[PDB]
Amino acid sequence: GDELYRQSLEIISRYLREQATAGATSRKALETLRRVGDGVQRNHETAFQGMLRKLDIANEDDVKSLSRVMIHVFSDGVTNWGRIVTLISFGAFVAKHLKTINQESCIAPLAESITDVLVRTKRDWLVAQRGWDGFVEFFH
Ligand SMILES: CS(=O)(=O)NC(=O)c1[nH]c2cc(Cl)ccc2c1CCCOc1cccc2ccccc12
Ligand SMILES: CS(=O)(=O)NC(=O)c1[nH]c2cc(Cl)ccc2c1CCCOc1cccc2ccccc12
Ligand SMILES: Oc1ccccc1-c1cc(C(F)(F)C(F)F)[nH]n1
Repeated sequence: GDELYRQSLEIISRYLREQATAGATSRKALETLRRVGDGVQRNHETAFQGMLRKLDIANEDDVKSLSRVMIHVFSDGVTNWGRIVTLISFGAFVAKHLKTINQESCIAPLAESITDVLVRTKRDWLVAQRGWDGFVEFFH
């Protein structure tokens, strides 16, 4: 299979779903993402609220449009765990919004889309970092 994709989809999907409601690397990475991601979201509440209101997300077609938006984030050439975890954290903020507006059916597609953009765009950097073990190390 594709173990990095499997792990990434499991970690990101679980964190996003937890906004509405396994191997050791995945458990430790989800613990880390909860702790770090919740802090990122708290420290960005006002900023995330402002951008989200401009995105104007009401349904699955709006959520689908975010794939190309996320690909454009990585176009600045910045690759580090801070940028990656903050991208995931705004995704979680969107998932909370999808819960509020009764569009939870869009959360698993959103998590797959974040996973797809991250692993297609940054596969080779993620592998060099040893993946989610690198993530756990960075944020310890
Ligand atoms: C697919 S597109 O070309 O039609 N639209 C965008 O890429 C797009 N749409 C946005 C809507 C809002 Cl509300 C905000 C931003 C956009 C974007 C730009 C996407 C890339 O933005 C960034 C690029 C690089 C770093 C960033 C850091 C923090 C936030 C955004 C960053
Ligand atoms: C670590 S940083 O200092 O470089 N900051 C970010 O990476 C950053 N800052 C943000 C501010 C807002 Cl208001 C919203 C998002 C960010 C981010 C993360 C990179 C931009 O992410 C996105 C930007 C635009 C739309 C997105 C939709 C789904 C998931 C992420 C999206
Ligand atoms: O919360 C942490 C614990 C240990 C090491 C680093 C962090 C951390 C870094 C960031 C960030 F803001 F820089 C974000 F960009 F990742 N948030 N939390």
